[PDB]
Amino acid sequence: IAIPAHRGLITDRNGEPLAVSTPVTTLWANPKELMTAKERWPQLAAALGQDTKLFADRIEQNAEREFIYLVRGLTPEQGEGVIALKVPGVYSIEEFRRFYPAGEVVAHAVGFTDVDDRGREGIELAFDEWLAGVPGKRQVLIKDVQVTKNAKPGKTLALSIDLRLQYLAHRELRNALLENGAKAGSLVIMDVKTGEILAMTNQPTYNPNNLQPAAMRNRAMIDVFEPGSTVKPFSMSAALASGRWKPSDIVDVYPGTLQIGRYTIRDVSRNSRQLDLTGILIKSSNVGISKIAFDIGAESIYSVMQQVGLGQDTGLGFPGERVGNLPNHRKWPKAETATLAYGYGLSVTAIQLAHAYAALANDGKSVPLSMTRVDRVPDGVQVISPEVASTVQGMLQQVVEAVFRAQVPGYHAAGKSGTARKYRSLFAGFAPATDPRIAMVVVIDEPYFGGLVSAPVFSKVMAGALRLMNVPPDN
Ligand SMILES: *C(=O)N1C[C@H](NOS(=O)(=O)O)CC[C@H]1C#N
Repeated sequence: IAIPAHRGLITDRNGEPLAVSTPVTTLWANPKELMTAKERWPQLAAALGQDTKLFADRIEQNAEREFIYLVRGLTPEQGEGVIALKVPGVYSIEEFRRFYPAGEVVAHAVGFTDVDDRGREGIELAFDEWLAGVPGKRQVLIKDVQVTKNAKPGKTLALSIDLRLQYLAHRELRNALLENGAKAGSLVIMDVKTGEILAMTNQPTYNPNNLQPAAMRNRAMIDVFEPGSTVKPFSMSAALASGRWKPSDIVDVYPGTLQIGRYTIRDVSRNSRQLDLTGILIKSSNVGISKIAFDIGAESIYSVMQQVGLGQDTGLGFPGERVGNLPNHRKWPKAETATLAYGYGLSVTAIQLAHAYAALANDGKSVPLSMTRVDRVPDGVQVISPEVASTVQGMLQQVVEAVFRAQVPGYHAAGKSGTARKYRSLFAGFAPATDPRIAMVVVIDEPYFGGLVSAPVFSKVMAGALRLMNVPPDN
């Protein structure tokens, strides 16, 4: 007989409990021994809150089986009372069941265990080996003999998640969705200096202690979408790295449309003729980014997008995490060149978009993603040259200071809105601009598109998050 071990505590990064192994009592029975005390069954079935006929039928229909479960996960008290009845053939196992003290606030990130206390979703699965420990062994007849192997308890795990920032993102996402009539969305917050995921919240959500498939989707890691205008900063990074474009260089986007063979690119804001590179992001001109893309070639844009991880495996090993797709056409005709440049030529997740913005914010160095508390930060990879990244940072700062609704009072912030397709309203950005600390992606699944919807969410979550992290105001 196996001796189940104590499963490791999961906490947030500051030690708040997120998943707790609490001792329970499980009752199993040997049917044939139970068959010799049938007069005891009704009171046993009563004590278990079980129907007498259902109970009696399960014993008899599993007659020659010598092992069946009567009930699992009783309180130590409830289990004590049953065992006190001294019913022949009724035996107890001291087990552990998981309880989730933060419930729906962090459901998808934490995940949960199965009936056997084995990780089945989220962190519980991803880190199951760390958390599980090793069962002990117990030899029996009927008579109990020896504990021939001890259970070794699982190990504690502190997530990267900051429950304070997680609750703020949860509250603000839920309010943004209700205000917009939206039914689904996600919000990711990442530490750009450490790679840590500080908050990862989805809607709808569920209480893991108490089901609908929409509620179980860890959307930040599995909802894949074309990121649209939110990847124009990486097209611009390619343009600045090509050697052919200064930030003050000009593109004529008049009249806000561009015909490529048969398709017509149409800008959302068509009151522009000459725009500099910052102006192309401020106006979010698909025409401007296309014309720049034609000049530098799609290879250089693909290459930046690949390097910052869009459409690439995040490496987290999180279960069910999706990768999206960044097609490598090798040579791109005009239409595919433009389409990649303004973000409809690829598919990404919110985690990926946030990681990509984190590398941009961290002066072009990508720090590896982590879902667990990072005490020793691994060396990052320089994926965009520091000069280009710092230049794109400044451009994105001007985008916010002018999408005025994204301004973060007390701080210089940077970011870019977009409309995703699969429509979703998006904002990706980071703050403070002078020494970036956190990056954020907001995804709102729309039933009044784009920047007008997602930017106030960014503003409010960033305002709260920077203050929760005691970031000194830089404005
Ligand atoms: C980006 O995703 N774009 C370009 C344009 N402006 O985007 S925004 O939502 O105003 O910031 C319109 C939507 C989408 C396209 N095409």
